[PDB]
Formats: sequence, structure tokens, C-alpha cells
Amino acid sequence: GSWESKFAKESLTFDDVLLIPAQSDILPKDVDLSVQLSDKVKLNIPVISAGMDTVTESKMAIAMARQGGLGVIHKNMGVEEQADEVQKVKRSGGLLVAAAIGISKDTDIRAQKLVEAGVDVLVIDTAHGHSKGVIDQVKHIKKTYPEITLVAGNVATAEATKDLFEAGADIVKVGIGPGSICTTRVVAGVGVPQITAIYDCATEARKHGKAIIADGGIKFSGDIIKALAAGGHAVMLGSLLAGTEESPGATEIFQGRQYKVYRGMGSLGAMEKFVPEGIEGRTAYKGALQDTIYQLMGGVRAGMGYTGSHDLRELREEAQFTRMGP
Amino acid sequence: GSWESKFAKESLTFDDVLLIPAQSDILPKDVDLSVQLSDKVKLNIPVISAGMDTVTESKMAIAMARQGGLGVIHKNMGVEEQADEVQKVKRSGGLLVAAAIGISKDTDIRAQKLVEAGVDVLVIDTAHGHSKGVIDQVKHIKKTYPEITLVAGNVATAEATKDLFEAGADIVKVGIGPGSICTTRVVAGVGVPQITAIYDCATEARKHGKAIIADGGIKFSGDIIKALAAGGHAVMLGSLLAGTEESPGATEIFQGRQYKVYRGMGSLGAMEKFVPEGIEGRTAYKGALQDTIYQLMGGVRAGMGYTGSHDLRELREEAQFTRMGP
Amino acid sequence: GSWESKFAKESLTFDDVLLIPAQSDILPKDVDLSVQLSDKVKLNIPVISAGMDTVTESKMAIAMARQGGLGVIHKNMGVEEQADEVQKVKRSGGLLVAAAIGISKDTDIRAQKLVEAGVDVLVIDTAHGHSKGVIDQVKHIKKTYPEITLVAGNVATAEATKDLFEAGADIVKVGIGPGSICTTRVVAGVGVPQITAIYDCATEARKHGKAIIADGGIKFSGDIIKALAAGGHAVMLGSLLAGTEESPGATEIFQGRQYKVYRGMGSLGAMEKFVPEGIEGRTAYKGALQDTIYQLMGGVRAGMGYTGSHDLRELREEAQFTRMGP
Amino acid sequence: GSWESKFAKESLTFDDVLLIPAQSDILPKDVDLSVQLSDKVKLNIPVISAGMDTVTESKMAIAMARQGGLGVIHKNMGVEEQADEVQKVKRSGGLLVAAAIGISKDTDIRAQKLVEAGVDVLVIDTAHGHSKGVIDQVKHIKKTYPEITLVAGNVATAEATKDLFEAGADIVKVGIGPGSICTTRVVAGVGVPQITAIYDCATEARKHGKAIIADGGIKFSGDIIKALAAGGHAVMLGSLLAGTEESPGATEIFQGRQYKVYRGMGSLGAMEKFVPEGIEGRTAYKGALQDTIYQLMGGVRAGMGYTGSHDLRELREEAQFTRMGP
Ligand SMILES: C[C@H](Nc1ccc2ncc3c(c2c1)CCOC3)C(=O)Nc1ccc(Cl)nc1
Ligand SMILES: C[C@H](Nc1ccc2ncc3c(c2c1)CCOC3)C(=O)Nc1ccc(Cl)nc1
Ligand SMILES: C[C@H](Nc1ccc2ncc3c(c2c1)CCOC3)C(=O)Nc1ccc(Cl)nc1
Ligand SMILES: C[C@H](Nc1ccc2ncc3c(c2c1)CCOC3)C(=O)Nc1ccc(Cl)nc1
Ligand SMILES: O=c1[nH]cnc2c1ncn2[C@@H]1O[C@H](COP(=O)(O)O)[C@@H](O)[C@H]1O
Ligand SMILES: O=c1[nH]cnc2c1ncn2[C@@H]1O[C@H](COP(=O)(O)O)[C@@H](O)[C@H]1O
Ligand SMILES: O=c1[nH]cnc2c1ncn2[C@@H]1O[C@H](COP(=O)(O)O)[C@@H](O)[C@H]1O
Ligand SMILES: O=c1[nH]cnc2c1ncn2[C@@H]1O[C@H](COP(=O)(O)O)[C@@H](O)[C@H]1O
Repeated sequence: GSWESKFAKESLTFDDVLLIPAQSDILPKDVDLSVQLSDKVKLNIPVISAGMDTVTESKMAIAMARQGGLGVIHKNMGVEEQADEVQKVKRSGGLLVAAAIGISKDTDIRAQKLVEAGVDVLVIDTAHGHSKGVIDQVKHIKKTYPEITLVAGNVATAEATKDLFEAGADIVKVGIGPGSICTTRVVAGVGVPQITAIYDCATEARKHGKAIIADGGIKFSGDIIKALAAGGHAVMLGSLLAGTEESPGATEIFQGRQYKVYRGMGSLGAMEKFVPEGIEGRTAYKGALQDTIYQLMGGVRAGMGYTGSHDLRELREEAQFTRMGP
Repeated sequence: GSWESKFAKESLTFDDVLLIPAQSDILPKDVDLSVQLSDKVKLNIPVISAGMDTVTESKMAIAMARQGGLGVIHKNMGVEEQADEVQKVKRSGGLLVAAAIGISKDTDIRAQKLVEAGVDVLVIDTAHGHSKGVIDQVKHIKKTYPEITLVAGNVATAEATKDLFEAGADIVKVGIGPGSICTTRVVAGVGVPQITAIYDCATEARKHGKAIIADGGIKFSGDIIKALAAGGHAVMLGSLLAGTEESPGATEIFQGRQYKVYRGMGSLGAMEKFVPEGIEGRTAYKGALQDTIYQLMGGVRAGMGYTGSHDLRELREEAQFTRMGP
Repeated sequence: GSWESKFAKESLTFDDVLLIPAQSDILPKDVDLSVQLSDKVKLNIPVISAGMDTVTESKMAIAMARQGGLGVIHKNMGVEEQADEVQKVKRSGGLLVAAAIGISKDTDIRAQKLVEAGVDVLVIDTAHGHSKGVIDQVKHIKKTYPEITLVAGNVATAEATKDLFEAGADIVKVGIGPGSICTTRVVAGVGVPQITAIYDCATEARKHGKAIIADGGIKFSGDIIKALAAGGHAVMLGSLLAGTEESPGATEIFQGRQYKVYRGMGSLGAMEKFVPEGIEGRTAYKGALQDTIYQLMGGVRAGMGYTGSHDLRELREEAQFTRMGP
Repeated sequence: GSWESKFAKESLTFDDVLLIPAQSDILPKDVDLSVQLSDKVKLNIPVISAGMDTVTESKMAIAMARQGGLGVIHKNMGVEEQADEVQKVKRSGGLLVAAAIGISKDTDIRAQKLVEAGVDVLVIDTAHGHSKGVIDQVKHIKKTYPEITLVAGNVATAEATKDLFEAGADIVKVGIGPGSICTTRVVAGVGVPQITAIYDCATEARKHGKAIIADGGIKFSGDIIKALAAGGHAVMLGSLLAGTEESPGATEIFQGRQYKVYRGMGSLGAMEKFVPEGIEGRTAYKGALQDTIYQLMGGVRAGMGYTGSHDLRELREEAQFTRMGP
């Protein structure tokens, strides 16, 4: 019964687990960081910059794509402005570009202009992916544009992952409540500790032979490899990339120290009705994206050498974790 | 044996659990927040202001009732003064009003005057509801006034909930030691982590077809929905409402910042013999109650949309939680 | 095998548990706080002041005994001086008095002089009670003085409790590493979380029909009732009593605030070779012992009313706990 | 399946466990602290100073050996300079000396010069011992120099311990991520909580009849005895010894207080490509090594008396632990 099972489930977060070292014949410099997200999308590094207004526009998307990654242009701008940002990326050496779409009335014209601008991947980006409004949008976007790779989310269960893959999504984005700037857990009382969310969703994805994006809660390079080893094909970063020069924000000074503004897409300012589910704050200026990425991938490479993971397929399928206390 | 089972039980609090997101066809704006506490009592929002001297008098009770909620007038005043506070609420558009009663000698005349003043619900409010003094009072008040909805508490077990429902209570109030200002755990060594207390008591309540009030420990809107999803029909708030203008306290200033006094009904000052089980302190001035309630219900609505809970019956009966570590 | 079972055991401390409230017909004022520690020793309150140099001498022992408790005169003084301290207590209205004895050469003459001074209970007080030196001393002291109540400790297992009771002890004192000023856990890597230590030792004591003293780690009145409900007949306090006027220390002033010195009997200063296992520090001046005791017993009474424990026998045998997280 | 077992393993650290006190006929002064690491290597105390540049050179190695211990001369210097440091130790009364070797090209000439200088034990010191590069080096060094005691590591599993012992190692060094200055867990996402790592590796070592070194994470004397009781034959210290006069660092002054530099062998400065896995910081000046060791062994002796461990064989094989919460 539903009553009896209320408190049955146990979930894990990044800080609850560590990768166990294993037999390795491969050096960190020699590991393969590439991942196939779909038939058309192949990334050299498993990192995607977040579809947020304090994180990704053309400057971030170009820089990300030049590192072998990908950037999701945020939808908190006009249809034309978004298509123009997509154009800048494509005109920068035919770089892979992703763009965010919602469920609202404006989606129909937005998706056409983005596809027209030469977008590679469309991202149905919502707070609650396990909904009718989102399922219908997935069916619609996939019927209208079958050549464009479709990402749909956010979800945190196997049932939600099943339903999105069945509706027509190519990639499912996982994460409900783990984000650094997220207040959903405290406001709505809802969330799935991210390691369990990734694992439960990837368990389902493995059946469909499809990819998942581990979105939110990544604090360091160690969280990146843990997110991939739990089942994620690629990770999505907000906090770790917001402080870089390439993020759309303006560099500010406060008591000598250089800072950049980072906020939730559900914060008061970003929403400009729904009660806020995100915060707005300050994050230290990081410098060039390229240097942030190099440090992050260095740590991921170190971990793949420790686990004897020659590639990401060997990490996702074979790497073992140990649970531990605080 | 009693000896062998000493440490058998495991209990959970709000911070130990989160609601798992589920299939949803309903938007937060569209969810139904109403709850039937008894045949005569129907609330538009599942919130009740606490029967405390730094929380509820006529000003709080009117404001609460105008939001679709309910206020429990505290019993730390004279019989006539209490009846007059009840009168003010009833004379304010026939608003639903609740009033607190004890077990002491003065209860007999107090209950008559409150009923005379047009009270809708009587609350036998004690520290230890699983007692002979309380069982007898429930039988007495229900025989004398069968038309008035009777709330009895506080309890934290199924056995206590059974005994109150059998004695004649319509609603059982759950909470032993979780209150923000409570020191019972540290003083008396007694308590039941509130999520388990609600669930164990609601498991019993479901058999009798009766309602339970989740009383104490609520820090944010996320704790409200967790308390309801664990089995509570409505929640009781102290701390979250004490800082509002409508609370009986006087607005004070200390080093520029505006504060309001909030104290336990078992603190030294409130008791004015029993050793203190509550603290007296300062809480930031919140402003209008109406705005505090709107933010709180906004978060509860967000959570009901995440879980696909069209109403509170679907939340209490079907919503699933995950346990997690610190 | 010993190898396979290395990490089998799980242990609990005070902060891991709470008493579950139960059916109660008794009020806190009406509960019985008396306990029979032996055929000759009957205490009105289950509290014993610690056999420490910053805690108990004649002034503490008299004050303790006048509250219905007991004081253990420390052995960090001359034989004659100790006997004189015992005399002062006996000459103060025939008050019950306890005195500490070791295992060293001086024990033989010390025990005779203390018995001569009219001591009621002798305490073989050691860091490691589960030893040959201690077993032999128990046999010796019990053969030589069969009319004097013998306490032996400290221990933290059933096997140790069995061996002391079999050697001739009347009461076994439980506690290895829980003391507020103790550093044994960090220095020696040894300890048994105190709730489990009490329960495991009391499980053994129940077979012999004998009493146990829950010694160390008590921070508040809630820890007192938890220690008794876990199986302890009486508790021993260091930290909670050291700040009182009756403790042998001198009242000092530091930056306006009044303090008293409290130290481990295994600290550098107290030892005046063994590496230190205790710390020396400052504790706030508490005032009169009588007031400290009244507050503490008030909390214990509150808890006995919550659990429906009319007496300590009903607490120790029937009271149930719940485990919980941080 | 590998997928299903991803989160099966549970691991423990020092802070998760305590030694249970047991029947003891031995006093701390009387316990035997000696350990046989190999046929040729016998230590009077189970302590080895770390093969680090802010910890061990000739001055540390001589002082360690004079306490009955051992020092591993670090390999972050020239071949001749290392052999000269080894010479100074041997010329200081034929004291036991250990020296670090890697897997790199320079290893072949380095190992010859160290053996020529009269080294007793060679240490193949790596970040990831469960590798082909390390297995091959073990086979090579053991074939070329069968008279010199070979230590190989670092590892954290039974499989890794098996493979090193089979390749020709005499002693396996255990520790992946527990070091005070280590950032591997946060950078690479890899680690095995040290108590479990020691126990899992020693379970394997017991089959081969060989010794293991518990390396890293030791904060106090309590962690030393816990590391040995979990299966370690001897411990390796970095942090605890870095502040002593005998460490190669220079004594510095900062705001009155005396400090010494302590850094990871994977920190930026020490590496002078791999991303850093260690930090560089300041540690308080401790004084003479001899005094640090005396305090540490005093605590280990206290613990062996509590557990009735007459020797280290009785500790490793019979001592029992209890798990506990935070
Ligand atoms: C106001 C709030 N705004 C956002 C915006 C962007 C987000 N982006 C990612 C994530 C979340 C986000 C929340 C929350 C869950 O974690 C991932 C939001 O839309 N609330 C909401 C609540 C319930 C339902 Cl049914 N629909 C929507
Ligand atoms: C002094 C103390 N005062 C209060 C007052 C209001 C309360 N209101 C709610 C709650 C508690 C309260 C305690 C404590 C448990 O959590 C809920 C109280 O009456 N102690 C008490 C102890 C044992 C028994 Cl048999 N009877 C009464
Ligand atoms: C130096 C240290 N001094 C004390 C003094 C008083 C104590 N009083 C109570 C307790 C402890 C105490 C330790 C430690 C355990 O918790 C209770 C002590 O004697 N160490 C010790 C170690 C091993 C063995 Cl075989 N024998 C003795
Ligand atoms: C840069 C990093 N430097 C060090 C240096 C000394 C160490 N010494 C002891 C330990 C560790 C150490 C790491 C890390 C694990 O804990 C014990 C290192 O070499 N990374 C590394 C990563 C993966 C692989 Cl396949 N190979 C090497
Ligand atoms: O306001 C918000 N509430 C909750 N989650 C958010 C909000 N805005 C963005 N997110 C999520 O948080 C992620 C970033 O997480 P981070 O990398 O930990 O900062 C984004 O990629 C979104 O999925
Ligand atoms: O002094 C007291 N001791 C213990 N609980 C108290 C005391 N006074 C009130 N309470 C409870 O605490 C609740 C308020 O909890 P809060 O909303 O967390 O502040 C009240 O509704 C009472 O049930
Ligand atoms: O130096 C010491 N090391 C360890 N335990 C000690 C020491 N001195 C006294 N104790 C114990 O600590 C108890 C006091 O604990 P407290 O009430 O938590 O301060 C005493 O009654 C002794 O059993
Ligand atoms: O940079 C590094 N990263 C990780 N571990 C390190 C590093 N340098 C040394 N170690 C390990 O840390 C141990 C010292 O640990 P400690 O005694 O806790 O400071 C050394 O003996 C090495 O095994």
C-alpha cells in the first residue's frame, strides 16, 4: 500500500559516496573524455553549460564548444535575440550549439527561429518534466523537427525518464532540487538527492539505449566524475561556470574583491504568480572559462586513472562506489 | 520483552525527508488547499495559528480566518477576556474561531463562556495528552457540548491517538518536543521526531476516519507540505507567525533592527512548581500576516504540483518520501 | 572469528536517543525519586557527586546528602585528611557518605581509616575496572569489610560487570570515555558510547539482582533520565556540579564573569608516567548546589510524568526510547 | 551485475569507530610495541615517518630510528643527494633506513645507489599502486635486489594488495585519499575511508602472511591504535611529524606564533601535467620529535592496556571495535 511505503525509499547525494580505486593500465593524460549524446551530437568533453541568464549566451556557448563541450542558450530573452545568439555560435566555425525552449505559447515560433538559425539540440527546459504540458511539447517538437536532437527535463525518477523517452526525447535531463542556488527543497519540500536521482534515471535510460544529463549540485571536479559514474552521460554546470569572463554577467568590485552575479532561474529577478525557488548572490571572478574547464577535466582524468576507466562507457558501466558517513 | 525492545524504534524529523516528484496534470495555482477537520469545520487553507500568548488573540484569529485558516485563542488570560476575544472574531463576519481550554478547576466555567461567545472549536491544550486528567476532560467536554468540535492533545503515539478518539475527541493534535522554542527534549529527555510522530498518529486516525493537527517544528513552507504528506490534516504554527503585526506582542527596536517577542508557553515568563520547558527570545518583525501566509501557501502549492497532488487527500494518501542523510 | 566480528558492534550515546511519552496517571510532583543501591544504602534522589578534586570533599558530600543524594570523597589527599572529610559528613547529622579507594599500596591503611571514620560505601575508583589488580582488590575489600557497601568500576561491558559482581562488588560503576573533560577517546582510541555501555552493563546486573551507577557524559537533566531509563540505578555527575559553591574549588573572576576550575582526574595537574587522559578548564559559577539539584530533579520529574513512570523501577524496566539522526 | 552493485559497499573512517575495553592483566608501561615488518626489519615502535619533502630527510630518519621507528627518505631530490641522506643515517650507528623510489626512468640508477648506500627497505611510492607500471616495477626491483625489503603502494582494496604481494612486495602500504593535506577526494572523486581500506587490505595480507602499513589520516595517538587494531602492522605519519624540529623545513614566525611548512607531495610547489591533489599550508612548531613520539606512544600504550593487548599481534588479531554516529 501507498501508506505503508511512504518512507521506504533511501537516497544518496555526492557527499555520501566516493569512487573505489581499481586495476588501471591507463594514465590520466591517455583517458578518452568523449561522449555520444545522440546520432548527431558527439562531445569531446562531457560538460554542458547551464541554460541560465547568469551563465550562458553566445560568448559561453562558443568558449564551451571550443573546449569540446556544449552551451545551452537561455530562453530569458526575445525570440530574435535568442536566434541571433545561436547564429553567432554557428558563424564561429560551425560550433555545436544548444538552445532552451519552454512549454508556453511562444514555444512554437521560438523553436522554428532557433532551428532556422542552425541549432543542433533543442532543450525543453522546465522545473517539472514529469507533466502533461511537457509530454505534449516533446511529442510536438519531435514530430515537427525530427532532425533536431531533443533534450527534455527536469526529472528525478525512472517513471518520468520512461515517459519522456516514449514521448520522443533523445536525451533526458536529471535534477530536482540539487542546484547550488536552488531553494525548491526548503520552499516546496521536494527533491531527490542527486546521486540516487541520476542512478534511478540512468537505470531506465539503459533500457531505451538513450543518454541522460546529470544537472545540478556539482561543486568540484570530483562531483563531475561521481555524476558520470552514477550513470550520467554528460553533466550540466551552473555555479562552477558563472564566475568566468565568458558568462553574460558584468564583472563587479566589492571591498577590493572581484565578483560576478549568479542567480536561480526561479529567483525574483530572473522571473521578471510563482513563489521564488531560487536565490540571487555573488560568486568570485574565476577568469577564463578555458582554465576552469582544464582544471575540472584534469580532476576527472585523475579519477578515471584511479578507477581504470579508459573511457566514459567503462566509467558509467563498471565504476564502483562506497557509501560513507559524515 | 520491554527490556529487549528499549532501543528498537527509529524516528524521523522534517530534515530527514523530502517529497519525491511524481506525474502531474495540475499546476500550483490550480491545486485545492481546503480541508474538512470535522462535520462543522471546513478550512480553505490547512493552517492553524498556535494557542500561545506571543502568537494568538482576536487580531491573529481574525486575520487567520480571513486567509481561510483558523486561530486558537490562548488561555493565558481571564475567562471573560477570552470570551470577549472570541466575540470580536465572531462579530467580524461570522469568522471560524477556536479557543484553548485546560484540565484545571477553571475549565468548567471557561468552556461555558467560550461556547456562549459562539466558539466553533474547543482545544483541550496540554503538554501531555496521554493522561487520565485529559481523557476525563475529553469525556466531560464532549458530553456537555456535543455540538462544539473538540480538539485534544498533545500526543506522539498511536495508543494516545486511539485513547483520545475513543474518549470523544474529534481532532487529535500531534507534537511532543518538536517546537522551535521547546526545551522538553533537553529538560525532560522526551520527544518523538515530528515526521514519525505525525505518521504513527495519522496511521491510527485513518482507522477512526478522523483528523490530526501536525503541531510544532515547522520552519519553512517545505515543512508544511512534509507535515501534511506524513498524515497531518492541518498544521499549527508558532514561530512562523509570531513576528507578524497581528500577533499580540509589541513591535520593538534593538540596534536598528525591528523585533517581536516569541516565547514558549512553558517558559518562566509565560508560566507567571514546574521547571521551565520553553525559552523566551526575539524574532524579526515579519509585517502583515496575509503576506507571510501567501508566501507559505505558495510553497505548499509548488510542492503539490511537483507531486501531482490535486488536493490534500491525494497528498496525505499517496505522496511518497525519500529518506536521506545530513 | 575475532577477525570477522571486528566491526560488528553498534553503540549509542545520549544525543542518539529520546524517551517515548506513554500513558500516565502520575504528575511530576508525585513521582518517587528514591532508589535502593544496596541493603544498607537508600537514596531519596538518584544522584551521586563525582570522586574528583574539583567536585567532591566534605562541603559537597554534606550538601549532596542533604538533598537526598550522595557524595564520593576523592582520594587525591592524605589518608587522615580523607578520614577527617568523612568525619565532618558523619558528624553533620549522620549523613550517608562515600569515599574513593584505589588499587595501590596505600589502599590497605586508607580503607581501614575510612571505615573507622564511619564510611557507608567504599568506591574502588579506577580508569580500567576490567583488570586483575581491580578484581583482587574487590575480593580483598569485601572479605576484610563485609558490612561496608562496595562500589567497583569503571567498566563498559557485560563481561566486566559479571566479573566485578562475582569478585564481591555490590554496585558496578559504568563509564569508559564519556566524561565532559575526558580525552581517553582521542588519546587511547577507547570508549563505549554511554547509552550502550549502561544498557549492556545493566542487562548483566539484572541477572545478579544488583545496582549500576551511570557515570559520565551527563550534560542536562534530560541525560539523567535517559541514563536511568537505559538501566542505571543512579547517576554520577562531574561537570554539572563543579561550578557550584559547595565544590572544593575557589571562585575566580575573569573579564567580569565568575568561574570555577574543573579538571579531569587524569589531567596533568590532577596527576601531580601516564600520558594525560583529561583536561583542565574553566566552568561558570553556578551558585548553591541545592538550586542546581532542584532544577535537575525537576526535569527528571517532568520526564517521569511524560513516560508514566511512578517510580525509578518502572523507568528502568519499562521506559522505551526511539533512536534518531543528527 | 556491476550496475546493480554500484552502491553496495559501506566504508568506515577513524571517527566512526572506538576500541572496546577488555579483560587486561597488563599495564600500559609493560605492553610490547615491537613489530616484525619482514625477516630483516624489526621495529621497536610501529611508526614510520612519511616519504615527503616537508617531513623526512636524514635528520628525521635518524631521530625516528633512535626512537625505535623508521624514516622513508623522500625522492624529491637528486639520486646522489638521496644516497648521501641514506649514508648519514647508516653512519649514525647502523640505524635502519628506508628510501622512496618511483616508476619513472630514473628508478633503475636510483635503486642501485640507495642499495649501495646501505638502505634496508626500498619503498615504491605512488599515488595509484594498483597499476601495470607499479606491478612491473615490483617484479623488477625484487628480481634485481632480493636481499632488500620491498614496500609497494598506495592501494585500498584486497585485489590490489593480492597483486602487489604476488608481484614480489614484502609489505603493502595502504591509503587512497585519507591524508590530512590530500585533495584527491574532492579533485578525483576517489577514496576509501581509511579504517575499511586497512581492514580490507589486512584481510588479504593475513592469507600471504605479510605486513601492511596504515598510511594517512592519523590525527592523534587514538588513530594510531585504531589503525593497528584494524589490521595495520605499522603506521605512516605526515602531519603529526611535520611540525617537529627534525623535519627538513625551516622554522618560521607569523604574528608571534612559530610555524613549519607542511605540504602534499601532489601540491603545486612539490610537483615542481597533473592537476594538484594536495595542499600547502602552515603547521605549529612542535619541538623535538622524541617528545612528539613519547606522547603518541603513551596513548597507544594506554589503549593497549584498556584492550588487554600485551603485544601488537594480540591488538591486530583480537581487539574489537564499536561503530557509532556523529
Ligand atoms: C518557480 C520555479 N522556478 C524554477 C525555474 C527553473 C528551474 N530549473 C531547474 C529546476 C527547478 C527550477 C525552478 C526546480 C527543480 O530543480 C530543477 C518553478 O518553476 N516552480 C514550479 C513548481 C511546480 C511546478 Cl508543477 N512547476 C513549476
Ligand atoms: C512545564 C511544561 N509546559 C508546557 C506548556 C505548553 C506546552 N505545549 C506544548 C508542548 C509542551 C508544552 C509544555 C511540551 C511537549 O511538546 C508540546 C509542562 O507542562 N510540563 C509537563 C511535564 C510532564 C507532564 Cl505529565 N505534564 C506537564
Ligand atoms: C591516565 C588515566 N587517568 C584516568 C583517571 C581517572 C579516570 N576516571 C574515570 C575514567 C577514566 C580515568 C582515567 C578513563 C576511562 O573513563 C573513565 C589512566 O588511568 N589511564 C589508564 C589507561 C589504561 C589503563 Cl589499563 N589504566 C589506566
Ligand atoms: C597528482 C597526484 N599526486 C600525488 C602524489 C603523492 C601521493 N601520495 C599518496 C597518495 C596520493 C598521492 C598523489 C593520492 C592517493 O592517496 C595517497 C597524482 O599522482 N595523481 C594520480 C592520479 C591518478 C593516477 Cl592513475 N596516478 C596519479
Ligand atoms: O531557481 C532555480 N531553482 C531550482 N533549480 C534551479 C533554479 N535555476 C536553475 N536551477 C537548476 O540548477 C542548475 C545549476 O546548478 P549548480 O551547477 O549546482 O549551480 C541548473 O542547471 C538548473 O537545472
Ligand atoms: O514551552 C513550551 N514547551 C514545549 N513546546 C511548547 C511550548 N510552548 C508551546 N509549545 C509547542 O510549540 C508549538 C509551536 O512550535 P513552532 O511552530 O516550531 O514554534 C506550539 O503550538 C506548542 O504545541
Ligand atoms: O581525566 C579523566 N579522564 C577520563 N574520564 C575522567 C577523568 N576524570 C574523571 N573522569 C570521569 O568523568 C566523570 C565525570 O564526567 P562528567 O559528569 O561528564 O564531567 C567522572 O565521574 C569520571 O568517571
Ligand atoms: O598531495 C598528496 N595527495 C594525496 N595524498 C598525499 C599527498 N602527499 C602525500 N599524501 C599521503 O598523505 C600521507 C600523510 O597523511 P597525514 O599523516 O594525514 O598528513 C602521506 O604519507 C601520503 O601517503
